[PDB]
Amino acid sequence: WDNELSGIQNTSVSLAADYVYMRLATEGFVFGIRSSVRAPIRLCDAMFLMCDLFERKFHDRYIAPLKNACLGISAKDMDMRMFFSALDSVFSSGISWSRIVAMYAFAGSVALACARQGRRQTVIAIPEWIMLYMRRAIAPWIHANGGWDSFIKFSQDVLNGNH
Ligand SMILES: [Cl-]
Ligand SMILES: [Cl-]
Ligand SMILES: [Cl-]
Repeated sequence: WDNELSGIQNTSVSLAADYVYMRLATEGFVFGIRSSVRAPIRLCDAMFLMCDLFERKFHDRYIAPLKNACLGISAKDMDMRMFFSALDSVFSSGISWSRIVAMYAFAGSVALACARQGRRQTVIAIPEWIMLYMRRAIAPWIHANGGWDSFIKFSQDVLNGNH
């Protein structure tokens, strides 16, 4: 059954795969998992560029809280439970497009840390971590706040206003 929530979920995990492998490539880890861009191109562009902007210009507001939640966990021990707990530590106070960008950016950070430790099977699972995490609260929030199209408009506004 194709319904709007399952559609949002399919888009979220396609996007998570694109973003994780793109982020890895920016540091020279070229996994070659994908044959093509999996999410819609405009959305893939939007998430990659928003994550980059947040890493460069909004790191301590959006990304540091997730990293700090994981302080003292080695890359060898990073797992989906850690990932969920860190995300919970922010989303417990609310959901926003900026916090969703932070979740994807942080998944990239975790992927990079695992790739540097050679934990290949963990890296390739991180897109599923995002998909599974979003089922309980993020996915219905996205549905109620305009779908991924609303993220595109948000991203266009933010990216057009930063230079
Ligand atoms: Cl529907
Ligand atoms: Cl790839
Ligand atoms: Cl809200």
